[PDB]
Amino acid sequence: RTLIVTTILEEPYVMYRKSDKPLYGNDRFEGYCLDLLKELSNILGFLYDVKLVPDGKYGAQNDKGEWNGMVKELIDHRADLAVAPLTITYVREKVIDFSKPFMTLGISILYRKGTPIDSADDLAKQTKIEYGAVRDGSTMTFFKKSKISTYEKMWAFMSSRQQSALVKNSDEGIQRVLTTDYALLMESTSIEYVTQRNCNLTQIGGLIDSKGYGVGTPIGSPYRDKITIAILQLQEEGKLHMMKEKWWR
Amino acid sequence: RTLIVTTILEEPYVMYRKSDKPLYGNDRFEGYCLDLLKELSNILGFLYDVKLVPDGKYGAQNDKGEWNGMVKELIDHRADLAVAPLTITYVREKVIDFSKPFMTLGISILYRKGTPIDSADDLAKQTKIEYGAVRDGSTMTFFKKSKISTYEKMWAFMSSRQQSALVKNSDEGIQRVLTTDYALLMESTSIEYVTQRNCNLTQIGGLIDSKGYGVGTPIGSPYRDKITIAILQLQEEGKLHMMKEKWWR
Ligand SMILES: O=C(Nn1c(=O)c(=O)[nH]c2cc(C(F)(F)F)c(-n3ccnc3)cc21)c1ccccc1
Ligand SMILES: O=C(Nn1c(=O)c(=O)[nH]c2cc(C(F)(F)F)c(-n3ccnc3)cc21)c1ccccc1
Ligand SMILES: [Cl-]
Ligand SMILES: [Cl-]
Ligand SMILES: [Cl-]
Ligand SMILES: [Cl-]
Repeated sequence: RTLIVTTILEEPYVMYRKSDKPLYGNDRFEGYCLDLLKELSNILGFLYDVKLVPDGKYGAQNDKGEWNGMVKELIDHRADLAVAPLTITYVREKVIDFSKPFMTLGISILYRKGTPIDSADDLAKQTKIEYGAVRDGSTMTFFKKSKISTYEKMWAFMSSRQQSALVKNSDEGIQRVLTTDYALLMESTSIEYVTQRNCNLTQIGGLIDSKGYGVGTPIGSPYRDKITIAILQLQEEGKLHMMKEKWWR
Repeated sequence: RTLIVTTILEEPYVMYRKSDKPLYGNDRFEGYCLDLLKELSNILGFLYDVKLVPDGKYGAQNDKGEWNGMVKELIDHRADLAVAPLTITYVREKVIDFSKPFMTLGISILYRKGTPIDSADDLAKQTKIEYGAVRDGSTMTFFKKSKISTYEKMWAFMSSRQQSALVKNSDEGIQRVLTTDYALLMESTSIEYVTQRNCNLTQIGGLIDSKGYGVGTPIGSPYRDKITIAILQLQEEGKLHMMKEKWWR
């Protein structure tokens, strides 16, 4: 009766709820994805038990093609739904089902307000403002693997000089953006979380490498179609915009 | 054997191929969506016959809930696939199947280069630069129906003064952007088509009202899952970026 929902700690999607005493059950967690799960549970009518993915991974394959993370939990039917910022990808779609994306995003540019900079075309042709991405992240992985000429060029730059233009994590990247003449390339959702808290920062340009976060289910699940419908229903009603503004403002 | 593909004339997705003699068959058409259909046909292995939607409509319901356009062709099994910029929506998803989006887009701002303007927040609080959208378009329909406070405010403005801030079509809107102090709100894809041909113009800010174009199929079609996989395959390989750059540059 009670569906098992696998998820992953990820701000502001899933966070431990702050409390003065140890909490139990789903009340331990809060965030955008917990609110989304509550709406889904009230549209389709189901009880749910949230369980963090034991290895804290989204889901990738090792050298032998063995899966891990939330994808493996669905593949092995240890979870009925994955309600998380789980990216819809070619390799994953072949082993699990995805709903239509509840959130769409891409690579954009975090930078200061009031600067001539205005696009990815402009950053690629100057060498004064140091620009890069989080080392070993999805954004960096995109630029490194890209066959698109212009993105190969931006990768050559940010990976030059011992890769000094890169940063270890988003936080260190953020602090580098505020403290020095540095422009960060990362997810538009993450940037939007930054611009709301650092009013001296903005988003420059549009999106590269579009993608979406969807709810994952085991292949053959009856909930895939149901959840897709509910997500689009919520989107049409503006409720997803409400949820996002709540946890990002 | 030969699948029937319903589509719709829409630049640069589907266009009549220019010729000095009358053309026949699929060679009459060209564009992004024809190239996408050719890739799909070579990944999944099928023959196709392109047929323009007889009423030239994407697909909406009349007062009695009766469907038209490409959706009706799929509902009535007069077409096997709809390969077109067909928007994934709640009402449509209930009567047809959609693949994962082959292109994602939203509302953005077309405007001049080198201006203090930098976001939808900035346009909403000034009354000097006249800004609006194409009358009776999806962008206008979004602002008019929105319950989000800030978008209600921008709608009140652009629909004030006998709605003078609005334009009849995109072309007239474009020419208004080049000739006067005017900022246009419309689809990010359409704006991207503009910035490539009017180098004195740029895209301001991010996306509002995210959505995606998907391939439509009749409910219960075996091609939905196949096409989703193929689209993601093409996306991962960078080929969709190649196709878009071809027809937009
Ligand atoms: O784990 C990887 N990526 N990844 C997924 O695969 C996924 O499904 N959802 C993800 C959601 C988020 C976010 F938090 F933004 F919601 C972030 N992320 C974390 C910090 N900046 C962004 C990363 C995701 C990964 C790591 C290294 C190289 C390639 C991929
Ligand atoms: O027909 C309507 N919308 N609409 C769809 O419903 C659809 O599925 N695909 C669409 C694709 C395009 C584009 F060309 F951009 F690819 C455009 N469009 C045309 C000009 N500017 C944008 C409009 C689409 C419509 C008309 C009035 C009010 C509400 C909706
Ligand atoms: Cl295991
Ligand atoms: Cl990712
Ligand atoms: Cl009919
Ligand atoms: Cl639309």
